[PDB]
Amino acid sequence: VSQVRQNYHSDCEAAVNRMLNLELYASYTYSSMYAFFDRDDVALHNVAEFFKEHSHEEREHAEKFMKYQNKRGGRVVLQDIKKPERDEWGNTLEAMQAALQLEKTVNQALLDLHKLATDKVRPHLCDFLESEYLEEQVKDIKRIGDFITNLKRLGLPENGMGEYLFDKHSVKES
Amino acid sequence: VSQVRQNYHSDCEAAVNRMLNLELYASYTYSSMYAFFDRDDVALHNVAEFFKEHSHEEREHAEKFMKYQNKRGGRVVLQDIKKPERDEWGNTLEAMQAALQLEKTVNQALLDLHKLATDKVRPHLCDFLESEYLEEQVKDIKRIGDFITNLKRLGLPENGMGEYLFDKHSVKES
Amino acid sequence: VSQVRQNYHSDCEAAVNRMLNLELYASYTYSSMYAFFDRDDVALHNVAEFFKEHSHEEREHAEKFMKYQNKRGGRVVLQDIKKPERDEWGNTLEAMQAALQLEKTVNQALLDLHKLATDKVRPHLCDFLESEYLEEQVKDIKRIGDFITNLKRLGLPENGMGEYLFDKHSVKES
Amino acid sequence: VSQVRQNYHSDCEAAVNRMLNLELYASYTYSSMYAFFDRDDVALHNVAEFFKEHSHEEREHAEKFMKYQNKRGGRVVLQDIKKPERDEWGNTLEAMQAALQLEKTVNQALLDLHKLATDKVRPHLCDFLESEYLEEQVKDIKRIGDFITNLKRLGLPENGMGEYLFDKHSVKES
Ligand SMILES: [Cl-]
Ligand SMILES: [Cl-]
Ligand SMILES: [Cl-]
Ligand SMILES: [Cl-]
Ligand SMILES: [Mg+2]
Ligand SMILES: [Mg+2]
Ligand SMILES: [Mg+2]
Ligand SMILES: [Mg+2]
Ligand SMILES: [Mg+2]
Ligand SMILES: [Mg+2]
Ligand SMILES: [Mg+2]
Ligand SMILES: [Mg+2]
Ligand SMILES: [Mg+2]
Ligand SMILES: [Mg+2]
Ligand SMILES: [Mg+2]
Ligand SMILES: [Mg+2]
Ligand SMILES: [Mg+2]
Ligand SMILES: [Mg+2]
Ligand SMILES: [Mg+2]
Ligand SMILES: [Mg+2]
Ligand SMILES: [Mg+2]
Ligand SMILES: [Mg+2]
Ligand SMILES: [Mg+2]
Ligand SMILES: [Mg+2]
Ligand SMILES: [Mg+2]
Ligand SMILES: [Mg+2]
Ligand SMILES: [Mg+2]
Ligand SMILES: [Mg+2]
Ligand SMILES: [Mg+2]
Repeated sequence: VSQVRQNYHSDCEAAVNRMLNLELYASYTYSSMYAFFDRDDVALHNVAEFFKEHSHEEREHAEKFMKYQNKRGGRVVLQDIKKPERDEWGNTLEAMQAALQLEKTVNQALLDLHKLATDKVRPHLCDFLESEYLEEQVKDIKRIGDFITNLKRLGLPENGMGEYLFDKHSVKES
Repeated sequence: VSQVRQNYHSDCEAAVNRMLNLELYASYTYSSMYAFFDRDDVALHNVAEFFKEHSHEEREHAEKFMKYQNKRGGRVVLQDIKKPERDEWGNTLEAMQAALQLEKTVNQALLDLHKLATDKVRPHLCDFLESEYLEEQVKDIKRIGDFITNLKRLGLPENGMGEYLFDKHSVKES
Repeated sequence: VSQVRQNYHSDCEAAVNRMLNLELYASYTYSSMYAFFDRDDVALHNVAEFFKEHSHEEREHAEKFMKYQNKRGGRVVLQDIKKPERDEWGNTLEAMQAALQLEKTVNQALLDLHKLATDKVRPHLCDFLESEYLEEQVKDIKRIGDFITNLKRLGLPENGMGEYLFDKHSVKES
Repeated sequence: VSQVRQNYHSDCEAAVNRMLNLELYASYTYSSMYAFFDRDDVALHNVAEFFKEHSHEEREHAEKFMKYQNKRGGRVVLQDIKKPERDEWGNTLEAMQAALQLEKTVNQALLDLHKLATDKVRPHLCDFLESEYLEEQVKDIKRIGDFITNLKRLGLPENGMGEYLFDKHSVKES
C-alpha cells in the first residue's frame, strides 16, 4: 500500500474514481450545450457562455478529485468519458431542465459518497465533500431552478421574445 | 418620573411604543416578501432585494423610536411582533398592493401620533415625526404607487414577461 | 415538491423554521437590553451598544436561515416574534447572565438541529450549522462568560464604580 | 414699522428678547462652572472644559436670536446679564444637577415661546425653534441626566476616586 495511505477505504478510493468520471461526464454535457447555443440557427451567446463556464468548473472539480485521490494514497483510475445524452438541446428551457437533472445526478452521487465516507468513518473525505462540492452544488441547483421558473414565466418554449430577453438579462453578458 | 422628562405626555409615551411595534411589524412583513420573491418557484431577485432593503429601513425606524423614547424620559415597552398577514404574496403586483396598504397604515398611525402630539402641545415630537418619518413616508407611498401603475401597464398578473421586465428595469439591480 | 429539493427532510425544513424564529426572538431580547442600557437612569452606553450589535448579528443569522430554507427548496413559515422575558434588565451583571442563558438556549437548539440533520443523514445542513452558527456561538458564549467573571470581580451588583469601569474597559467604546 | 416685518407679533418680538437674555444668562452660569472646576482646589479640567464649551454654545444661541430678531424686523433690546445663582458649585454632581435645572428652565422658556408662536399663528418662528433649539435641548438634557446617573453610581459626593474617574472617562479629554 502507499506509504501515505491512512484511514482510506478501498470503497472510498473506488467511489472517488467514479466521481472523477461523473464530473468529466458532466463537463462534456455542458460543452455540448455550449456548442448548441453557439450554432448560427440557435444563436443565444450568453446562454452558450453560461454553459461553457459550467463545463470548465466541472473539469476543475474532476481535477480536484484526482489531486485528492493522490493525497490520500489512492490511485486514479480513468474510464471513458461518455458522450452526452443528446446531440441537440431544443431550447434554453429544455437545456436548463437537462442541467437541473444533471446537477441533481451529480449531487446524488456526491451525497452517496458522503454516506459511504460516513459509514466507513472517513472524516477528512466527508469534510472535503462538504467544503468543495456540496455547497457549491446546492447553489448551482438553486440558480438553475430560478432560471427554469423565469423561462416558464417568459413563455418558453413558444415565446421567442421571452427567450431572447432571458439571454440578455438573466445570464452574464459575455 | 424620569429626571429628564419635560412636556412629555403619558399619552405620547404610549403612542411612541405603539409606533415602535408597528414599525417592527412592517419590517417583518417586508422580510416575508423578501423570502417569497427569493423562492425558486418565484425567483424575482431584484424585487426580493427591494423588500429586504424596506425591511431593514423599517427596523432602523423602530430603533429611532426606542432612542426617542429614552431621550424624552419615557420607557420602551415591547410587545410581540405579529407575523405577517400572508405566508405567500402571489406576485409582484399583489405584493406591491399589500406594501401600499402597509405604508398607508403606517402613515395613518404616524399622522394619528402627530395629531395627538399637536393636541397635547408637544412640539419636539411633532418636529421629530415631520423630519424623520412623514416625508420619507410620502416618498415611499409615491414610489409604490408608481410601481403599481407600471405593473398594471405591464399586464400583471397575467403577463409574465411584463413581470420579468419590471424586475430588471424598475427596481435596482442587486 | 420544489424542483430544487433533494435530500431535505420535512423534519429539517420545520426545524429550520423554528431556528429562524428563535434567532428573531434572540435579536429582539438583545434590542430590549440595548434600550434598557440607553435609559437616562441606567446610562451605560457601551454596554448598550454591545447588545445593539448582538441584536443586529442575530437578525442577520435569521436572514441566513431564510436564504438557506429557500436554497434547499423548503418554505419559510414565520411565526410571531415573542417579546422578551423582562421589560427591565437590572444591571450589567443580570443582563449578561440572561445573555449567557439565551446564547446557551440558541446553541442547544442549533445542536438539536445538528443531531436531527445527523440522524436524517443531511450533510449539507450539518456543514452549514458548523460553519455559520456553531463556532461563532462557542465564541459568544466564551465572551459572555468572561464578562460575567469580570463583573463579579468588579463587585457587581453592589459596586457601581466597578460597573462604570466595565463599560469603559471591557466593551468597545461606541 | 420695519419694512421687512410680516406676520410678527409684538408679543413674539418681546419673547425673542427674553430668550436672548436667558441664553446669555445660561452662558454666564456655565462660565462660572468652568472657572470653579479650573480652581487649584477643585482641579477637574475635563469637567471644566465641558462647561466652557456649553458656555460658548449658549452664547452662539444668543447670537442666533439677535440675528432672528433682525431678520423678522423686530428690535433687539438688551437687559443686564444676571450673575449666576452661586459663586461655587460644590462638586461635579451638584454642578451637573444645577446644569440639568438650567437646561430645563431654558427648555421651558423655549416651549413657552413655541406655544405663544403657535397661538399667535407664527409658523416661521415655530420652525426656527424646532430646528435650532428644541432638539439640541432634548439631547443636552439627556446627556446631563446620563451624567448624573453615572455620578451617583460612582458614589458622589463622597467618593473622590469616582469623581476623578468621571473626569477621565465621561467627558472629552481636553
Ligand atoms: Cl439528440
Ligand atoms: Cl397566505
Ligand atoms: Cl421585568
Ligand atoms: Cl455660592
Ligand atoms: Mg512503497
Ligand atoms: Mg453508451
Ligand atoms: Mg455510447
Ligand atoms: Mg460539482
Ligand atoms: Mg458552482
Ligand atoms: Mg454543479
Ligand atoms: Mg431619579
Ligand atoms: Mg394573531
Ligand atoms: Mg396570530
Ligand atoms: Mg416609517
Ligand atoms: Mg423610505
Ligand atoms: Mg415607509
Ligand atoms: Mg414546480
Ligand atoms: Mg407569551
Ligand atoms: Mg406573551
Ligand atoms: Mg460531519
Ligand atoms: Mg447564532
Ligand atoms: Mg458572534
Ligand atoms: Mg450568539
Ligand atoms: Mg422705513
Ligand atoms: Mg439680582
Ligand atoms: Mg443681583
Ligand atoms: Mg439652547
Ligand atoms: Mg447642545
Ligand atoms: Mg442646552
